[PDB]
Amino acid sequence: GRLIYTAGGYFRQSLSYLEAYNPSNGSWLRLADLQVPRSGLAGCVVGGLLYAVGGRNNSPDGNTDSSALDCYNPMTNQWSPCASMSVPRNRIGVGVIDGHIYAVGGSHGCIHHSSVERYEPERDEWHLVAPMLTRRIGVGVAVLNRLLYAVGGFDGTNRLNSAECYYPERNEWRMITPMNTIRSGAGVCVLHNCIYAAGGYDGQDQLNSVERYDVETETWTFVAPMRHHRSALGITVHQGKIYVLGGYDGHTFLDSVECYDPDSDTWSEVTRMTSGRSGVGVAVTMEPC
Ligand SMILES: Cc1cc2oc(C)nc2c(=O)o1
Repeated sequence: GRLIYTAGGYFRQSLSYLEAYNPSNGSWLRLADLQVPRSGLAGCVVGGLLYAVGGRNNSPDGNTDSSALDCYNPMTNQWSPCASMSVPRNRIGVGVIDGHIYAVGGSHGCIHHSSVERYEPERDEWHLVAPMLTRRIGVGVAVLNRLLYAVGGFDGTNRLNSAECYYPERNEWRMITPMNTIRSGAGVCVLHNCIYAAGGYDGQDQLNSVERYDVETETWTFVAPMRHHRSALGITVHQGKIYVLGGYDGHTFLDSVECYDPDSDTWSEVTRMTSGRSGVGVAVTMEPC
């Protein structure tokens, strides 16, 4: 569609914000709050509905990992509960294939999931599928050519440079070439024939580096670094450009939104979020009403 939606996030505590940015005019619009605050969630879109998946409510009243799937209809500006996942998944990644949502990895307390499940909107049902070969929280996920990729994250002990691919017709995961950089909480998306991994945390520092995996050549190549180091950034693609939203730079919860032009191999600032935050869910769909 036409707007970049950012849902939830973290600053001091987990947030309920839903706001939409319009690249055509620079404008932000505040929309209906999530029913439950959450950070470390993912967003995605199916049939012009926006979905918020997993996360955790870090609050003064306590900390609750989320198994929730919630449905936002832009035509009505209302959130509806959808069926919950088998398990809470904080710092989750999601991918959409053929109108179905895959929920990948994430944590529940000290449990670091390798498990994966798939939601079918027409049935309002989740079903488990084959688990990843590695436990991954803070995992990045993207879809290219109807294959699902899980990239980086943290396995409970080490931050990971590894990545793997799920072949739905085989219900099977296989390792791909590892990244050149260890990354937990990177932004992962697809542009053209490449899976991009932007930023994240290597166990030491927040990263500004960006690298991309060419599915044909099976190699990762660095492109230009972002203007800001960031972990727990939101990422999405809007009209052939990658947008990265917020995150944490080791000092500040960023309001910076940056945009990547792959033809010039340059990042630039495009706007600021209305407030700095990390761990947001991001997706693109039609403008409301
Ligand atoms: C994902 C992640 C973990 C983390 O732990 C610490 C101590 N800092 C960070 C960060 O920026 O990002």
